[PDB]
Amino acid sequence: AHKSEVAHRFKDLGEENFKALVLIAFAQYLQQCPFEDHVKLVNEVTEFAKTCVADESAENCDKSLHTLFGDKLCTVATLRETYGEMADCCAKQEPERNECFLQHKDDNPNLPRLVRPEVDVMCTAFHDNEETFLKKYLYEIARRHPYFYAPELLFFAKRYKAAFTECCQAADKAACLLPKLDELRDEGKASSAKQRLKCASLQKFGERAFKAWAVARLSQRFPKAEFAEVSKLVTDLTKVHTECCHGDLLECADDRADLAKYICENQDSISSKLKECCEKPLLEKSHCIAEVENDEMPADLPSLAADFVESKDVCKNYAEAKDVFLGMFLYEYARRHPDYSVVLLLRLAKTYETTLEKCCAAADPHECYAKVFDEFKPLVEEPQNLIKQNCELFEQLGEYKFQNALLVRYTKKVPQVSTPTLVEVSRNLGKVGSKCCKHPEAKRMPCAEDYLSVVLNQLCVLHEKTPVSDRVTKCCTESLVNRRPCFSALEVDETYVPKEFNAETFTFHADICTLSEKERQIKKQTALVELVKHKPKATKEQLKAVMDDFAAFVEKCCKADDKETCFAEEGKKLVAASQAA
Ligand SMILES: [Cl-]
Ligand SMILES: [Cl-]
Ligand SMILES: [Cl-]
Repeated sequence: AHKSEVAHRFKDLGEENFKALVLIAFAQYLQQCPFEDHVKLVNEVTEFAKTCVADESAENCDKSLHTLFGDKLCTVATLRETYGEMADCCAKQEPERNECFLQHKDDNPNLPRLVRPEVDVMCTAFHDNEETFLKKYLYEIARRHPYFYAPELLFFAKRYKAAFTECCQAADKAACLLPKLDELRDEGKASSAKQRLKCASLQKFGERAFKAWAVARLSQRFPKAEFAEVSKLVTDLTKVHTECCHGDLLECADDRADLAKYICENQDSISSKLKECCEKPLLEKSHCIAEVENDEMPADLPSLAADFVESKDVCKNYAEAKDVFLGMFLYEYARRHPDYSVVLLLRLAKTYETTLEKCCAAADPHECYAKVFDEFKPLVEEPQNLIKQNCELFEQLGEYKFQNALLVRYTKKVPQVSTPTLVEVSRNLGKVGSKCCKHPEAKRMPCAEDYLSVVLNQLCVLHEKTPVSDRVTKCCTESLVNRRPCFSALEVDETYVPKEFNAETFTFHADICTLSEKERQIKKQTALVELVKHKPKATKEQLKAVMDDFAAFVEKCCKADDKETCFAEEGKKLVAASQAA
């Protein structure tokens, strides 16, 4: 809060990140808008920002960033002919207009896959106009990921630039470049989903659900830190994410840079793992600190039982600083439990809270909450067995067939869900094994259950766009923290009237041969979903057999002289034969 907010953020961030961040904001709020229209909007805004830096009294410089940005966006968005319902946001004044633009962010926009050009062509284009090339990178990611954590997209952008800078001078450009880009492509996806969970927690469940999340995760990460210090960080981190999820991207990046700075100057009070992170340059520093490994737990920590169970002033302490007290409980339990998922720790906290709510009213409170910690046992236990058992299945199957097993499992749980959503969610669910099952049973739950949190939230938000399954709605609506157990407890749905057998749904074209491996698997996993919708009584054994028939038949037809008269003819052989069998 300054006399000219646009001047203050252009000074704090510098021209280059200001520019980049304004493009991301525009690309995120108006996803269907072409690249050159955005570029032009960003350049007017930038040229204007410059006049405020020079005279913060100049006309309009005291407007709010949403007033300035939203007006600029509306010069193109107000065209209902091409933007349809976005034009409604433009008929509104702030802060309603901002709210409208937030509501219209599209988790799955109707946007073509990226035909990646040739290495020499990308390299030439990078050398032709460096700035435009990198801007296009920012645009294509921001419009497809409208909740991508914006300061962190700057960090991706920097690594994307460095990949080209380095690899376009290699003797073997492709060998150098493609691995870097593939790696960037997949970390950006993981990052966006992870950020998507932060914005959903904030927007659907409120500042308090996010603060709980952050007290737990940060107490695990920095267990040496005092409660006042963890609270301080949680306050600052909640403001950063609130800003970013609210489209206040310049503020978010600016407050994030301050957080990193604060952390790096107070390592002594925070953690001993931070030394490397705190020597990195500005963008990398923040990324590094958000993923640093947990610190060692201080030695010889007393029991929680003394302060939270045995003490004869639990009700006193609870009934006087309710949220401070429970925040202390969760801090103390999370700092001692790096091996529990954040969601489990929050379920434990919630069970502790509701016991107090119940016992502090009771005749003898002290006697009523004496056993509260035993109530934690079955809650700890359910996520461990799940993880154990599904890892076994992963070790047995491999990533792809584990994706197939989860695909059948989730299709049977919630068969009304669109097929594209079921494939994308299940595939991602399968990636939990490769990510988490190589770890010892003690790093597995935080890794695996916190990842499932991220994937189920994707299903939640892709389904809320057009709801069709009451079970998904219920599990997504009922309580963030129990989301994973809720979906895991779904049995097969017996209301579900099987989908009528379709011909064209099970017929592969010849263009399928020229797709990537991943794209071709998706075609197969699409088909497996539609088979389960059509025959939901089919056995795990009957299904892993028609998957193999589709597999071998696509290989056969793709490796053939008449690829057209094969997929037509020797494909009909695959359909009515697996229809009967
Ligand atoms: Cl973060
Ligand atoms: Cl993927
Ligand atoms: Cl599950």
